[PDB]
Amino acid sequence: GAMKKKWYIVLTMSGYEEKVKENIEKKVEATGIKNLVGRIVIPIRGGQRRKSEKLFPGYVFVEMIMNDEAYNFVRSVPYVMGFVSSGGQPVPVKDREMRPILRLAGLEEYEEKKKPVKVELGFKVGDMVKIISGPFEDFAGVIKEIDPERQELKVNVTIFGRETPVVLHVSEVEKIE
Repeated sequence: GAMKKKWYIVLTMSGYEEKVKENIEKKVEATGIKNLVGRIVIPIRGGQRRKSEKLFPGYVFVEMIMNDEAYNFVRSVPYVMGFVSSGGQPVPVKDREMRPILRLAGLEEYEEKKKPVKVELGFKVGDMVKIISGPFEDFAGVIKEIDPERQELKVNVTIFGRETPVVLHVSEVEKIE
């Protein structure tokens, strides 16, 4: 419903995301349409300690009110290739799926981190590892690479129907078995 605002994924060209975000800010300024567009988020932003460098290339997260004037205004966005969707307009993202984007996007700050325990043994590449610490806490992933000497394990998380490797601390994830 237009009254309620949801978050959709805007399609773009890797490298033009920052431009798309700014284009939207002014696109609504010259049109004074600050009611169709709301807050824009980007999976690229990461913790200051480490930058994911664009978690999803060409993929951007934006919240806006659905409507005929909103679709025609967003679709007309410069540098925008369209929006991810099954039929027409794009579909809203499940809040549970944004949890990791809002937390990393700085949209939500929570604690839940009093379980500083390092996990080791039964750890191997390809093995299945579950996340339990960080912005993706509670996320299941597969061990893609193990970096010894530092206790770090690269895991591939399945987000947006796509697989993507994430850098985390071995003590921040669990290898189930």
